[PDB]
Amino acid sequence: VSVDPFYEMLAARKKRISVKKKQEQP
Repeated sequence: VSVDPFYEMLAARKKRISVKKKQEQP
């Protein structure tokens, strides 16, 4: 549960989530 906010706040942490987030759906 402590890792959720970590990778959430950290940009360098977001591995597959970072690129996925940039993928804005229609």
